[PDB]
Amino acid sequence: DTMKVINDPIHGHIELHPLLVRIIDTPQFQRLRYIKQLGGGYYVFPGASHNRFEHSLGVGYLAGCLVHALGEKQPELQISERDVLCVQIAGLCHDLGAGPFSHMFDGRFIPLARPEVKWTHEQGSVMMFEHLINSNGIKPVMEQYGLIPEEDICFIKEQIVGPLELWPYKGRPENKSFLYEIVSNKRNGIDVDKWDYFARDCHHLGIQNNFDYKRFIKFARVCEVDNELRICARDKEVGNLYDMFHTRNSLHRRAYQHKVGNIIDTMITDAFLKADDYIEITGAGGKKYRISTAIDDMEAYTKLTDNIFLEILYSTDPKLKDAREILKQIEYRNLFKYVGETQPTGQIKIKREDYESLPKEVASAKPKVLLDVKLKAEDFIVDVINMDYGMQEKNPIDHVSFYCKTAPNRAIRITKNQVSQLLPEKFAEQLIRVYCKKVDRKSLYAARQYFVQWCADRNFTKPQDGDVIAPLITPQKKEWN
Amino acid sequence: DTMKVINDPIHGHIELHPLLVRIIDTPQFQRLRYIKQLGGGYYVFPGASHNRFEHSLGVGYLAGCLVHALGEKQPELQISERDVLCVQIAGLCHDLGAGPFSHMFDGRFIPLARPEVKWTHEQGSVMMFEHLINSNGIKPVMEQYGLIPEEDICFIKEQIVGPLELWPYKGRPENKSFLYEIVSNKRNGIDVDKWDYFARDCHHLGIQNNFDYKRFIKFARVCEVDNELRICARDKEVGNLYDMFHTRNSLHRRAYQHKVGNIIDTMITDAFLKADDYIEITGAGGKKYRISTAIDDMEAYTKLTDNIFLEILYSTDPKLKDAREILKQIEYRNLFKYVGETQPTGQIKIKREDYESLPKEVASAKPKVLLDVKLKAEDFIVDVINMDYGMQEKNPIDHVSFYCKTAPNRAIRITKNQVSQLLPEKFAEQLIRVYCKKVDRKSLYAARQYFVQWCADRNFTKPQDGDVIAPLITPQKKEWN
Amino acid sequence: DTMKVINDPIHGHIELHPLLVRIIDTPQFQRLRYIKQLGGGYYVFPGASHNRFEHSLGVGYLAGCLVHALGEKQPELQISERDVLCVQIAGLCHDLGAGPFSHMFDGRFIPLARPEVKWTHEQGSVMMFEHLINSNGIKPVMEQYGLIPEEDICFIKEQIVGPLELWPYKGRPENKSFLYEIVSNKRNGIDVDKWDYFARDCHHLGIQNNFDYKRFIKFARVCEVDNELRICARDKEVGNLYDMFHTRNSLHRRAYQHKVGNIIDTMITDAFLKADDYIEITGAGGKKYRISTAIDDMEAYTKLTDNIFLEILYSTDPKLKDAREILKQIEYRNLFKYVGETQPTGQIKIKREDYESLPKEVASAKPKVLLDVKLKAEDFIVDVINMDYGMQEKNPIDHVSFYCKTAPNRAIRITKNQVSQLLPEKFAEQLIRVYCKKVDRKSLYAARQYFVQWCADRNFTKPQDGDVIAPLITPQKKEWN
Amino acid sequence: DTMKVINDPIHGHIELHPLLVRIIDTPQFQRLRYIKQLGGGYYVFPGASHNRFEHSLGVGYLAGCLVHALGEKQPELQISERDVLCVQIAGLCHDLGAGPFSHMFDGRFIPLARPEVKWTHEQGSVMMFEHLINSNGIKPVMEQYGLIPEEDICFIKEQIVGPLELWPYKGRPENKSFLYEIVSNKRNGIDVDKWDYFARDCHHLGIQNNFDYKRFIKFARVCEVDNELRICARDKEVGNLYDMFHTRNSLHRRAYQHKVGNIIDTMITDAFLKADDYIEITGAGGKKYRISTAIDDMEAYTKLTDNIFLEILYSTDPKLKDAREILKQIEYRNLFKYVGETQPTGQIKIKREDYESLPKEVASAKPKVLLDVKLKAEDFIVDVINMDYGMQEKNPIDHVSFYCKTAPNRAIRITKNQVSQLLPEKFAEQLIRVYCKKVDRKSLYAARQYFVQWCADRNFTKPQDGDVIAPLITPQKKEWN
Ligand SMILES: Nc1ncnc2c1ncn2[C@H]1C[C@H](O)[C@@H](COP(=O)(O)OP(=O)(O)OP(=O)(O)O)O1
Ligand SMILES: Nc1ncnc2c1ncn2[C@H]1C[C@H](O)[C@@H](COP(=O)(O)OP(=O)(O)OP(=O)(O)O)O1
Ligand SMILES: Nc1ncnc2c1ncn2[C@H]1C[C@H](O)[C@@H](COP(=O)(O)OP(=O)(O)OP(=O)(O)O)O1
Ligand SMILES: Nc1ncnc2c1ncn2[C@H]1C[C@H](O)[C@@H](COP(=O)(O)OP(=O)(O)OP(=O)(O)O)O1
Ligand SMILES: [Mg+2]
Ligand SMILES: [Zn+2]
Ligand SMILES: [Zn+2]
Ligand SMILES: [Zn+2]
Repeated sequence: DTMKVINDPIHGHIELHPLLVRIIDTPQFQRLRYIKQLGGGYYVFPGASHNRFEHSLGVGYLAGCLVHALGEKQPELQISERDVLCVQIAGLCHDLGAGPFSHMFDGRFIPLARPEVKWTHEQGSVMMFEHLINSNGIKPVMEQYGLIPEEDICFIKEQIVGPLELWPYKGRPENKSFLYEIVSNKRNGIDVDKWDYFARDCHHLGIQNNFDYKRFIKFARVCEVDNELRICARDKEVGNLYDMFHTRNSLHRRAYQHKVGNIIDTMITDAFLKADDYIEITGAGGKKYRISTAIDDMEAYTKLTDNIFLEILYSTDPKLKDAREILKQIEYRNLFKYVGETQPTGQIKIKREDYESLPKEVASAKPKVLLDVKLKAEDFIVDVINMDYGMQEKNPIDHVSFYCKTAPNRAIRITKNQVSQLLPEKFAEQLIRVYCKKVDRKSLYAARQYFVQWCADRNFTKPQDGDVIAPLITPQKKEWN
Repeated sequence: DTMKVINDPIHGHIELHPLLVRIIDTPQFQRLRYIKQLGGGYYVFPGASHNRFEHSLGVGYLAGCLVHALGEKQPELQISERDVLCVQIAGLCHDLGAGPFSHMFDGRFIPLARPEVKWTHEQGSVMMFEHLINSNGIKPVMEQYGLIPEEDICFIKEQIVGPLELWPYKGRPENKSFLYEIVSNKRNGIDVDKWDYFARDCHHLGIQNNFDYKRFIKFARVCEVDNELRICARDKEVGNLYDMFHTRNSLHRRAYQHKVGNIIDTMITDAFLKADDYIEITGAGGKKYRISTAIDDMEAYTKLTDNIFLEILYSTDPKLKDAREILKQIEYRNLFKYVGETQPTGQIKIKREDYESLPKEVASAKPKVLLDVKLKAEDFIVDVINMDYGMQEKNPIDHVSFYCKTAPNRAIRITKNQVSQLLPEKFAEQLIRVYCKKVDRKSLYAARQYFVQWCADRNFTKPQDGDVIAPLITPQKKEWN
Repeated sequence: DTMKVINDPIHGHIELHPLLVRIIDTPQFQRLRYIKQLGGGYYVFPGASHNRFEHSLGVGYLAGCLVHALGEKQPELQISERDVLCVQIAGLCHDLGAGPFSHMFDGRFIPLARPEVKWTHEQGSVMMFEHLINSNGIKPVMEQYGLIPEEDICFIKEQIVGPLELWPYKGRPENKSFLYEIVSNKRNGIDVDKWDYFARDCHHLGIQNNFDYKRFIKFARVCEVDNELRICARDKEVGNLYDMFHTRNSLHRRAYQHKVGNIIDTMITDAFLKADDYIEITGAGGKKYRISTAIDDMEAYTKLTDNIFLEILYSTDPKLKDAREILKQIEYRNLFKYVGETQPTGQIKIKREDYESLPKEVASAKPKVLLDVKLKAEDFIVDVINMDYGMQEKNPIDHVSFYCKTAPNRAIRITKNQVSQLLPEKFAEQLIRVYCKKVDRKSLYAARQYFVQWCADRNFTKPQDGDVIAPLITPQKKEWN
Repeated sequence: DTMKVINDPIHGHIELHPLLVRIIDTPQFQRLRYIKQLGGGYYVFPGASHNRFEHSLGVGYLAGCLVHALGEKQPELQISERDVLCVQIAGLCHDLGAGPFSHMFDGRFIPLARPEVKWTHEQGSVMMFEHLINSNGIKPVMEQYGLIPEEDICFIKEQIVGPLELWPYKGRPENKSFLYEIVSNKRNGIDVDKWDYFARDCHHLGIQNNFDYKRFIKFARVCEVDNELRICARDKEVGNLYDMFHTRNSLHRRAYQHKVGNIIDTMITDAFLKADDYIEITGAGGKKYRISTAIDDMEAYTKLTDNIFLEILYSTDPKLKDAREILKQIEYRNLFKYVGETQPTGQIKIKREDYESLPKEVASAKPKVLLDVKLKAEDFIVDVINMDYGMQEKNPIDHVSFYCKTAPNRAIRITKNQVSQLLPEKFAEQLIRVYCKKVDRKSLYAARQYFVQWCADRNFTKPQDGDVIAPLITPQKKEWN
C-alpha cells in the first residue's frame, strides 16, 4: 500500500508512511477525535474546538522532521529509516491514554475518584498502545516494513513513558541516546510535543505564538556528552530557549489555567464524580465498568471520551439528576464565582495533601466586618496551581548542552549569569485561586471578606483588587499599603 | 449586567451585548457546540473540528459590523441600536436549526428518512429560535433593552427564513429594506454568513482565503433602488464580487464536495437510516421520538446532536449491529471505493426523481470486455452535485446594485460584458461521482469498465483517468478522441 | 566556508550553500537590494516596499525545493548535487537584469527611449550573470564545489533565457528535460518564480491568494512525454492549476495593473525620458553612459537602480527641471486623472502599432454637448493592457501533462471540457484605460464627455459609470439601454 | 476634498481624513519613503525592507483607534473630533525627523560628527513638522476642518517631544491629560508607536509577534489618578503588560541589536564620517550643506535620506574613495569580525565617559598565548549596549494605573510581588560586544585571546564560547570554573 498525504492547518501537507496509516486507522487511535485538547478551555475560548487526534498527527510529523534533519546533517550517527519510523510512531501514539477532556481526567478526576491508584497519562498511553498493536495485528505490518517488534515496541514505549524499570533503556543503546530526546524529553522538557501544541493551541485560541521550532531544528546537532550522543543547541540560541519556557508560562497564564476554564473543569469533574456509580461502559466480555474503572480495561477505555459529558446531560434516569443538574448549570452559565487570587510568600509551599483543608481554612477566618451570611467550608473552592519551568525549582537550561560555531562537535554548558540579568531568579511558584459556590450578592461579599482576611492571616500576597473588594481588611495589614 | 468580551481566532476580540449573552447562555444555543460545521469533512481535513457555535458567534458579530458601518457612514438611514441588536440576534441565531453533521442532516438524511415532509435548515432555525425565546423568558429581557417583542421577533425570523408567507416583510418597512440584506441575502447571496464561513473554514481546513470582506464593508453604502433603500457596492469592486463566488466554488470543489468527505457523509447517513427505528430521544412530556422525527418537537431536537454518531458506535444492542458495523468500517477506513467523475454534455440536466435510477443504469452497460466478476445495481453509488453561483442558472452579479465615486447616492447596474471576457460562460453545472461498495481488485476493475461504458452511452464527458482505467472502452467514442 | 542560514518572512529559515553565498556577496547581486519588486505599486500599496533581492533568494530556494523533492521521490532520475546547485543558481540569478522600478524599465522605458534595440529582462539577466561570474572569480569556486564551469554556466543561462539560439539545449540532455521546467517554464508558465512572487507580493500588498505551491510539489512527478522526461501533475490537481492562473489574473487586476499604479509608472517613465540626456552613469574604463545606454555596459548597468529617481528628484540643474518637476508632482500627488475604462470585443485585437494613435482619436470625437474648454490629443493618455493566461490566446493547461494514481508513470492530457464548464471560454482580453493630463474641473468634465463619446463611436463596452459622468451622451446608444 | 482608504498589510483598510491626506502628500512626509525603518538590519533580515512611511501611517491610525475607543466608551471625557484629528496627526508625524538609516543617524552618526550639538530625533520631528506646515499651507486647511492652529499645532508638538518649557502642557488642559499618553508615553512607554512597530517589524523580520494591542484597547479606560486623568488598564491585564516589555526585550535581542546588524550600522556610520567633508546637500537659497550640517536647515534635511549611501557608493570623486571603499567592503561581505560578548558582574556599571578607553584596555591585555600578530587599540571595536525596560533602572509597570471590575473608575497600583515571582528581578543591564577590524584568521585568533584576557582582568562574565575560543586563558579564572 502507498503513502497518504494529509493537510494540516499547522504543518501543511504531511506524508504518512503506510505503517503509520495502518496505526491511525484503528478505533484506539480514532477515539482521539472525540477528546478536546483543552477540555473546559473550549468553554472560554470558542476557537479551541481542536481534538487530541490532529495534535497527535502533528507530533508524529514533527518527531519525524527532527530525526530526519539530524540524520541528514550527521550521517555518522547511522540513523535508519527504522529509527525514523519508531520515533514517528512514538510521537503519534504519545497521547493514546488521553481521557475525557484531556488533563481534566488524569489531573483532576482520577486523583479524586481513585486516590489509591497510581495513574499517569503516559502509562495510559503505553497500555493503549499495547492494546492497539495486539487488537489490530500491527506486528506483521511492522515486520513487513523492516521493524523488529520486540526491541522496537520496547523503544516506542520507552520514548513515551521513560525507562520501564547506568544506561536504563533497552530499545536503543547509548550511541542513539539522542533519539530519546525527541518525543518526550525527560531531561529538560525540550521536545516536539511542546512545539506542536504551542503552535496548534495558539492557532485555535486566537493567541499568537512567539517560538520558532524550525529555527531550533536548523541549529540542532548531536554531540558527545558523558559517553552518550545527545542533542545540542547552538550557543547563541540560548536566549531563544529561555524564551521558549517563557512562552510556555505565558500560555499557561492566559489560556490553560484561565480562572473560568479551571472552574469549569472543576464543575465537570464534580458531575463525573456524582455520575460515576451509575454510568456504565461496556468493555471486554460484556463486563461493565465505571468512568473511574474504565482505565482498568482498554476495551472500555477505548470507548471513554467527551461523549460521557453528553451522556450525562441528555440522561433521564433520576439517579443522575444531580450530575445532570450540574452540567445544566454550566449551560446556563451559572458557574461558581471567582473571589480572588493570591500567592504564598518566602519559602512557603503548599503540598497536595494540604489542598483538601484549604476551604476549611477560608471559612474559619474571622473578619471584623458586618456579615449578612455565614459561609461554610463546602461553599468555597480553593484551586492550587503550580507554575514552573517544567523541572520544579530547577533551571531547565542548566540541563541543555550547547555547541559553538568554532567547534561544532564539542559540547559546552551555559550558566544563567552568562546570558542575562533580566531572567527569572526563581523558576517555580504557586497561584491560589479562591471561588464561592453561592452566587448571591451578600454571599459574594462575605466570601470576599473571608478571602482577604485569610490571605492576611497566612501572610499571602495582597489580592490585586484588595482595596476595592474588602477595604476594611487590607489597611490593617502592615505590608499591603 | 455588563457586556462580555470574547476572543475569536477569526475576528479577534468581539463585544457581546448582555441581551446576546442571555440568548447564548441557553441549552438551545449551547447545543451548537456539539455539531461540527463541516461534519464528515473532519474525516478528511483533520483541522476541520470547528462547531456551529463559534460560527454563529462570528455571523452575529459581522452582521453587527455591517449594520454599524452603514449607520455611521449614513445617519439619514435612522438606524437604531434596536435595529443593530435585531440584526445581531438574527446572525447569532440562523443556524439554530442545525442537525447532526450540519447539512448532512437536512441535505441527505431527512430527505431519505421522511421523503414526504418539507424540512429546511432555516425553518428549523425559526422553530428553534421560538423555542429558545419561550423556554428562557427572553421577551422581557428584550423589553428591558428597548426591543418590542412582536415586531422584533417577527423581524428576526424574517431575516433568517424570509417572508413568512407588495412589500412582504412585517418586521421592517421598505425604507429599512437593506437590513434584510445583511444576515441572509435572498436576492443575490452576498451576506455576512458567507464571509464568516469562508474565513473560518479556511482557517481550519488549511486552505488560504482570498476574499476581503472588511474591504467590502468599507465600500458599502445604501442607495435608493425602486423605492427601497438597498445596500450598494462600489462599481470598481465588481471584480471582487465575481472573485467571491469563484472562491465559493473553489471551496466547494476543494473541501465541501470532496469525494471522500461525501462518501463518508453517505455512509454515516446510511447508518443513521439503519439506526432510526431504534434510537430514542426524549422530548416534551417524556414522549419518545426517533432521529428522523425529533424535528417534530423542539425539546427533543435540542438533544439531537453529533452525539448520536457515538451512541450508535458505542452501542451493544444487537438491534443496532448493522448501523454499528457501518460506523466501525469508517473507523477502519474501509470506505466505498471512488470509481470516477463525469459531467453531462450540452443541455442535459439530471433531475432529483432520477437520482434513484442511476446505479441500475451503471449496472446495466455492456463494456464488451473480458467480464471478470458481475456486479449488481446495489453495488454502485452515484452522487449528483449541483455546482452553481447560488441562484441556479442566474448570474448573481446581475442582482447587485453599484454606486460610482462621482455620485455615491446614485444606484446603477453593471452587466457581465462591462467587467471581463475571462468570466464564466455558464453559472451552473452538474457533477457525477461514481463509487463501488465492492472493494476488491477485480470488482474495482469491473466497476471501472461499467462506469466508462456508461459515460460513453450517456454521452457524458470522458473521465480524466479514462485511458488508464478502461483502455478498451475510450477509443470507441469518437468525441473522446 | 560553511552554509549560512538566512531568515525569510515568506519561506522561513533557508539554508544557503557556500557557493550561493559567494555569488550573493557581489555588487552585481547586492544591486537587487536597490530595485523595488513592484515599482510604482509602492505608491499605491504602502506595504509593497520589498526589493528584487529577497525575491531572488526566495526563487533560488524554491527551485532547490522542487528539484530535491523530485530527486528523493524518484532516484532513477539520477539528479546530482550538481544539478541541484545549478538550478538554485538559476533561480538566484533569474532577475539579475532587473532595471530601475523592475518591469517599468523593460516594459515601458526602454521601448520608448530606444525602439531600435532589442532588450529583454532575461537577456539582461544572462549578461549580468556573465559579468558577475567573470568579475568575481566564481568559476574556480564552482569547480571547487564540484561544478564544471563551461557546461554548468551554459545550463544556468539556458534555465534563465531559454535556448541560447531536435533538442536545443546544450547544458543538459533530454533525460533531464524536467530541470528546464523549474525556474522559467517556457512551455506553460508553471514555475517557482511565480510561486515566490505570488506569496511575497501577497504578503506585502495586504491581499491574500489561495494557491498552495507546497501541495503542488507534493503531487509532482516526472513522466515520459515525447522522448522527454517532463514534470507532470496529478490529474485531480488540474482544478488547482486553473485556480493558479485565476490567482495570477486577480493579482494583476487588483495590484499589478492598478489604474493609479500604472499612471505613476507612466509619469516616472516620462521623467526618466526627459532626464536621459543629462544623467551620467560611469561604466567600464570610466566611459559615461545614459540611463538608456547603461544596458550596453554591465559595469554601468550595475550602478543603475531606483536611486536615479532620487537623483532626478534632488537635482538643481535647469536641464533636469522638466524631469524633476514631474517627480515633484508625484510627491504632491498631482497625478494625471483617470477618466475611464472600456474594452474591445472578441476577435479584434489592438496591437502596439495603434497605441500611439489612440489619444488622437479620443480628442477627435464630437460629443454633442456644451463643453467650454476643448482638449487636444496631447492632453490624453491611453494605456491598453493585455490580460491573458500567459500564452496569448492559448489555454496553458492544454500544455500540462498529468498522471493518475492507478498508473503514476503514464502521462496523459486533460481538456477543458473534462474539468468544468464554469471556466473561461476565452483566455485573453484587452483593457483600455484613459487618463487626462489636464486636472481642472472643466477639463475633467470635457474629458469624460470625449471619452464616453469615443466609446460610443467605436462600439466599445459601456463604461461602468457612464450614465453618471456623461448622462447626455449614453442615450445616443440603444444597446446601453 | 474627501477621505481616502489605504490598504496596509498590518492594519488592513485604514481611513484617512482629507486633512491627513493633505499632510501626507508633501515632500516632507513623502521623504519617509526613502528611509528604512531598521537600517542596517535589512542587511541581516532580508524581509526588513520596510520604510518609515508605512510605519508613520500605522501610528497615526492606531492613535486614532485608541482615542476613538476611549471616546465611545466614556462620552463624559468630551473627546472631540478635533482631539481625534490632532492625535492622528501627532502619530502621523512623530517620525518626521528620521535621518538616513533611522536611528543610526541620531544614534551613532550625529554624536560622532557633531558631539557639541544636542540633536534628538524628536526635536527633529518637531522642526520638520513646523517646516511641513509652513511650506505647504496646512494652516488654512486645518482651520477649514475645525482645528485651531495656534493651540493645536502646539498640542501636536507637545505630543511628539513633550513640554516645550504644575501642569506643563499648553496645548490641552489637565482634563485631557490622557491624550498625551497615546502617541509617545513619556510616563511608562506604553503607546501606539510601539504597538505598530512590534507588529510591523515582526511582519517583515519573520519573527512572530506575541502582544495583542487590540485586546489592550478593549480593556483601556480613563481614571482619576492623583488629580490627573490617565489611561488605566484592567487589573487582570497586568501579566500582558509584563509580557509586552519582555517582547520588547526579545525584539531587541533577536533583531534590533543583532551583532552583525550593529556592525553594519557601525561601518555605514564610518563611511558617512569619511564622506562628510565631500558630500554636498543643497538647502535653502542654494546654500550648501554637509551630511552632518543638513540638520540645521530643514530644506536640506528634507533631501537627506538613505540615498546618500548610494551616492557614496556610486561616486567617482577620489576625495570619496575611502568612504566608497568602506561601502564596497559591505557589498563583498568583508565585515569587521565579531570577537565576543560579555557583561559586567554584580553591581558594576560602565559609564559613558569611559566607552572610548575600552579598545585600549583590550589591546593592553596580555594573554599568555604565543601570538604571530600583535593588535593595537584602533583594531578593536567595543560596543556597549544598554538593555532595559524603557525607564533605565525602574520597573515601568510601577508607573501604570489599573482598575478593577467591581469599581472601574477607581484607580489602583499593582506591585511586582502581587503578580509573579518569575518576573525579572532587575530591569536594566549592559551588554558588551567586541569586534576586530582585522579579518584574517591569525588576527581573529589573537583578538579572541586579548578579549577573553580582558574579560578575566575586568572580572566580567565568562563568554559563552570561552573554553573553545580561548582554552589557554579560561582555566586561569577561578570564578569561571
Ligand atoms: N485542493 C486542495 N487544497 C488543499 N488541501 C486539499 C485539497 N484537496 C484535498 N486536500 C486535503 C484533504 C486531505 O487532508 C489531504 C489530501 O487530500 P487528497 O489529495 O484529496 O487525498 P485523496 O485520498 O482523497 O485522493 P487520492 O486517494 O486519489 O490520492 O489534502
Ligand atoms: N491574555 C489573553 N489574551 C488573549 N485572549 C485572552 C486572554 N485572556 C483571556 N482571553 C480570552 C478568553 C475569552 O475569550 C476572552 C475574555 O477573557 P477574560 O478577559 O479573561 O474574561 P473573564 O470573563 O474571564 O474576566 P472578567 O469577568 O473578570 O472580566 O479573552
Ligand atoms: N532569534 C532569532 N529568531 C529568528 N530569526 C533570527 C534570530 N536571530 C537571527 N535571526 C535571523 C537573521 C538572519 O536572517 C538569520 C540568521 O541569523 P544568525 O543565526 O544570527 O546568523 P549569524 O551569521 O549572525 O551568526 P553566526 O555566524 O555566528 O552563525 O536568522
Ligand atoms: N481589490 C483590492 N483588494 C485589496 N486591496 C486593494 C484592492 N484594490 C486596491 N487596493 C488597495 C490599494 C490602496 O492601498 C487601497 C485603495 O485602493 P483604491 O480603492 O483602488 O483607491 P483609488 O484611489 O485608486 O480609487 P478611487 O479614488 O476611485 O476610489 O486599497
Ligand atoms: Mg465577563
Ligand atoms: Zn501531546
Ligand atoms: Zn451559517
Ligand atoms: Zn522573478
